[PDB]
Amino acid sequence: NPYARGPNPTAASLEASAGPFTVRSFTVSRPSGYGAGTVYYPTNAGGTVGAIAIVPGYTARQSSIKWWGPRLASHGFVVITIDTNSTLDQPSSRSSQQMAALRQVASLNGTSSSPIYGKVDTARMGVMGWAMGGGGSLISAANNPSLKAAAPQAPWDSSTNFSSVTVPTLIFACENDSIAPVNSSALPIYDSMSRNAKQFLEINGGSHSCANSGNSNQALIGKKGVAWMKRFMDNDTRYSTFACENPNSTRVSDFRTANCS
Repeated sequence: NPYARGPNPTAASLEASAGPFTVRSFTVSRPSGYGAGTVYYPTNAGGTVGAIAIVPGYTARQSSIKWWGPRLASHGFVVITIDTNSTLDQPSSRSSQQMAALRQVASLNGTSSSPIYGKVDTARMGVMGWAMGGGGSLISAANNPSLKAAAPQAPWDSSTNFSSVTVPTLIFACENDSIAPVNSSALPIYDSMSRNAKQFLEINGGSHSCANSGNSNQALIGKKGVAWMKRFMDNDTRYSTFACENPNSTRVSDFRTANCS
């Protein structure tokens, strides 16, 4: 597998705060099409790596989803976390901005003067995000089927029919979400997808911010996010077991998966 990076994983290595690669980061000087961004990247990765763009929810900023930057980058990805043009941007706008962030990562990859010149395989991209940013990630996936993976958290959109999504999609849900309730939001969205590899992981007792920075379930959430991205973005079947497993955990109140391998 030409995309495989790093050593064979274990549950403990995936549950730790960081993976095997050193992470460097920089703030984007001139954001193109979004408000602000921070790029996280691995050093001495052993090859080009995929890129992931992460967008927050309504009223929120990078801080809400920042943990994923070093968490994912340390396992071999270039990650861009963004602030939107406005904190009041809706899901469609968030999707457009998420794609603009991936675009800028691609721009930086091809620009001789950037720190990440030649570090990215621009044909391998992923999308993540929280709440309206989760809805945005799903819209991105629906409109851009070449994306290799999606892993939104506590997603919301005004529509729940995401049957057009063919991208491998993992949905993190928060059991006690009162903003985007699981039964009216995450679950119907999940249930609408009939054409892809998909997964649904619901966090026991979780509020709407249960997958955000500083959360108490980073061991599990981070393991699953990294495993999903590794399996689908890198086609790395060393991660199939972790990507597909139904975790035996009291931290999980519901688990669903389909077409996973």
